[PDB]
Amino acid sequence: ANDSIFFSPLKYLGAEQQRSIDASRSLLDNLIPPSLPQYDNLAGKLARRAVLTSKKLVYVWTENFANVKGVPMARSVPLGELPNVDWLLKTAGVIVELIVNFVASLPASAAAQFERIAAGLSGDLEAARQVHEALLEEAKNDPAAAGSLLLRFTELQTRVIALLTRVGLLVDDILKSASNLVDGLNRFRAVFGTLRLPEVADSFRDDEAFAYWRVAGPNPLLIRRVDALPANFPLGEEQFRRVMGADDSLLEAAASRRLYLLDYAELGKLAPSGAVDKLLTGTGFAYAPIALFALGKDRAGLLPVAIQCGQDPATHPMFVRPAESESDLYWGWQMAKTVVQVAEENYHEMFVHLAQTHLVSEAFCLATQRTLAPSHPLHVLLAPHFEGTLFINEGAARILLPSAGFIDVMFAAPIQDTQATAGGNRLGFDFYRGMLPESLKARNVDDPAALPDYPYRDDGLLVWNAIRQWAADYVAVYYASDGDVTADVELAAWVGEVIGSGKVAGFRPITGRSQLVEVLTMVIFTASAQHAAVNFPQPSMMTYAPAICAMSAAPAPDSPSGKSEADWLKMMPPTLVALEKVNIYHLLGSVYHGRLGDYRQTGFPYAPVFSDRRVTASGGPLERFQARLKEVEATIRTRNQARRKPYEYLLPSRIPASTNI
Ligand SMILES: CCCCCC/C=C\CCCCCCCCCC(=O)OC[C@H](COP(=O)(O)OCCN)OC(=O)CCC/C=C/CCCCCCCC
Ligand SMILES: [Fe+2]
Repeated sequence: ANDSIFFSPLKYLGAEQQRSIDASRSLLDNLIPPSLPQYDNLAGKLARRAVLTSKKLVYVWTENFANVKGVPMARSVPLGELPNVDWLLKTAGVIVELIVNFVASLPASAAAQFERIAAGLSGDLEAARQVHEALLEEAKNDPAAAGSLLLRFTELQTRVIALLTRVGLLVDDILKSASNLVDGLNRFRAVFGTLRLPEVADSFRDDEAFAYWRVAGPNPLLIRRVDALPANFPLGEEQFRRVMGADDSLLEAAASRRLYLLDYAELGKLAPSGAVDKLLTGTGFAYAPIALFALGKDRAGLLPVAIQCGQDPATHPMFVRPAESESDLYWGWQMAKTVVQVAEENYHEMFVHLAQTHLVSEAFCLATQRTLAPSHPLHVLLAPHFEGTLFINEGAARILLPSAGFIDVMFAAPIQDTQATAGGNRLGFDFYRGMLPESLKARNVDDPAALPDYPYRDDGLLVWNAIRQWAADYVAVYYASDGDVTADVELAAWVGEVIGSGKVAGFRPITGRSQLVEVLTMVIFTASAQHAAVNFPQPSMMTYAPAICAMSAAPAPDSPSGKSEADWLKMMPPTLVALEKVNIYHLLGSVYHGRLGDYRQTGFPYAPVFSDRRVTASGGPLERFQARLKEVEATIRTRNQARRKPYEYLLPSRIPASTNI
């Protein structure tokens, strides 16, 4: 029953209007000069306490989010946290391109079901792009009336959101008929279509290339120096010398800091004990192997020495690097290296990428929005580093993590085991122990003289140190002493929410400036640099199934001797896994939205992030950071000229500011 006078506002307020209201209000609230709560006046203190109260209604913690139980998540994505037009157009462009490529590879009869819908999505996307360009053209022609254009930018966001919703329906329909739509490695090339194969497709079988994944691949975090081999990896002196030459020894290589180990023990349930039979993918296997790598005396390149396909040496024979002439050991070796790569996609995707970047930044985004006022300088600094993070994480949980989803198809373990393991790893990830300088130190991979070719370390420290100086300079503008740090009630509440609801292991009270600098560096590096280094290798290193796959269709090799090409081929996944792998990995590594150090809004009007003149001064803190980034960029390009293969993931021009893909 109605119509009541009190229902008068409700008649015309929609989500679109509310997005426009909020966007215009988000430029107005930026005019407020940033201040620490203790330095704000009474009026300022009251307003910020009222905003934070209303922020807690919108940004709500949950540990019961679908498909990610136990992981602190946002109950829902706020209106203002949906991706801006610029992110949506880029992402829709890649997805439409991929759908068009997939449908073109389908037999005409099977393609007939999707070709008309995909071409309509292509025309509509191009029309939406022409609207964005035309809006940008109007803004340049009349900058005074740019504020009045905001409404037409919101209408385009609604348009691209509706287009991506239609894209979502088409994907569902393609996947609903997935199994029915489905050298020996020809099926692995065929899934690409018009897309060119990555560099790995030609180099993967090479022993040096395989070892190089440990230092310049998507997972550069697990490799460690080994001083004495573990009791569960019984590689003997004679076996070592057979690979390393008659004049080398295990004891001297260990003392001369030349021995490096990959141990996948932490995979737990991501490495099932045996066969895992699934409806869509048949019988799947994944592993927790141990692998030994060594540097020669000259330390030229890292070489694979030995592989054990599991934790128990009693049930897992020792596979040793064979000679060009040892024909009878050739295939067993390719199978053992395939076991490491299977373990690698599981460890990289679920821990290094999913748990350690995405799911960590989820917690810091929520804590920032709930406890640091929009006028707080730490909020101003951190908010660009969380752009699109809540949205992309909700997508991982709802789109990638359900039963019969991409991860259920691509990763061997039962889907519940995958969710619980990825989740468990995130809860266990120590904030302080996970810092680049600390990770290098703990693993004894920090010394360039001991291990020269380690691109992630060298390029990573350049970015890490550039960020710490920026954070040190920024903190210094607002905190004149350690007293200002402890007297900050918002920062204190931010710490309390990170430890408590945030469940970030190792996080502790922030009692001073230096500590606040290290915390900020880790938060910013994790959201930007660390995410870029582990996400952007996905198209060039992970799209081709024979080079890496999170599931194998046959058990680990049972013997180093007597294996054949057919035995190794039996490990290759079914076509559906390869199909999903090429499409998801190209998508995830093709969207570069925002850039580290830019500090401008990534959506119209693209206004500066900082209004404080002390931050934005000529030669000031912000300019110095941007200039240091261009120096780091030039240093890396010089290093890549001398490297065996260019490592380009940590080039600052390729680092987005946030985790948004
Ligand atoms: C895999 C391990 C990664 C782990 C890391 C996870 C990190 C976070 C990444 C999260 C990524 C979230 C995934 C989405 C990223 C795109 C951004 C996005 O949010 O997409 C919006 C639309 C709308 O959504 P809606 O709810 O209406 O309907 C979803 C399905 N019921 O979703 C899609 O287009 C489906 C895209 C699925 C991928 C299709 C691939 C191309 C299709 C080509 C042809 C198909 C060939 C089979
Ligand atoms: Fe990512």
